[PDB]
Amino acid sequence: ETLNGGITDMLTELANFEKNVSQAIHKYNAYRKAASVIAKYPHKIKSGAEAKKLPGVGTKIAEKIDEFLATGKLRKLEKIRQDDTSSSINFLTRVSGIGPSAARKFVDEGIKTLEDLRKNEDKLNHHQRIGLKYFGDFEKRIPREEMLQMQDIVLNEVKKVDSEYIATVCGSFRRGAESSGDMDVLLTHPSFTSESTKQPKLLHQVVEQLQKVHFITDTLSKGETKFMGVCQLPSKNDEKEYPHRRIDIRLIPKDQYYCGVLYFTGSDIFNKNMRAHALEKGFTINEYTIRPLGVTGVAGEPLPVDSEKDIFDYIQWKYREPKDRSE
DNA sequence: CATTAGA
DNA sequence: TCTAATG
Ligand SMILES: [K+]
Ligand SMILES: [K+]
Repeated sequence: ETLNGGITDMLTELANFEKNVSQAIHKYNAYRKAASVIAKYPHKIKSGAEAKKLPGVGTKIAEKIDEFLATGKLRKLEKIRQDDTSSSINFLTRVSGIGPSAARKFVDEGIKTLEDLRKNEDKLNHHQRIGLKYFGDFEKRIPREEMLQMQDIVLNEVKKVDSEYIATVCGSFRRGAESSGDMDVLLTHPSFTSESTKQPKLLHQVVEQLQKVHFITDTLSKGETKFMGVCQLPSKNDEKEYPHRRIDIRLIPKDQYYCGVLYFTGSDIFNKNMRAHALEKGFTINEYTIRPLGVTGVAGEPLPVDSEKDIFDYIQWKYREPKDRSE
């Protein structure tokens, strides 16, 4: 957590690089298990050699550990950090809709900057255009105070359209968080669950609503179960318009809401942890259900859930307000 | 780890 | 169809 710190950081620096700038999925995957394993290790690595005894720790990496231990740096890292191409790649990547694969390509064509991409809007797809369009706004955090204004609007139309809907804004928003990165609305309806052959409209009606009143302003991608957009709070009585915000709405079979909600509410740890416990408690939990364990090794058979409680009850735990689902 | 775009 | 990009 801090004793193996630099080593793990150096290493991830390294991994991240192969994966992006290079297409070394392997080396990339290499640096990762290593950083992983050096990370668990309970002692101060004092040398490659010592490290080296670890699993995943080969000669390539150990060598790296010595240099880093030896001097407070590493050339390779110094070199990559300098590297205009790689730099270029790292940056393009901040554009929404630009993964590495596109970053490389663009670079190749020589589009290394924001300005570049503008001049070349034509080489970009809708998602990418939008992302470009909102590069600043997308990068900016969402203050809760705003999160409260968006949530408010959202539940309102949802309800106007059909009173049968159930919506929930998940994420750190749900867990307290002073600000968030984007809004995640989990949607469902009684008339749609596991079997009941869809109702693509169910997603549609809603988006259409939000659009109709100018809450939604663009669509990144819209499918029958997952819509991915951009929204904006009504710019007041002037002098202050709101930043463009990413939103995602997703339909869910009512018979799997709460686990979904559960899950998506996080946190990553509270989850893993509550999850590990259902194992003892004789269960299995995942983004959609909760099944009882069967001695033979594994088992099936989804228990029925009507609320975040049911899941709790089942693993015979203390109901945890989202607020403190921190871990 | 599953859903969407796009070519 | 595959492959990229999100989350
Ligand atoms: K080893
Ligand atoms: K990106």
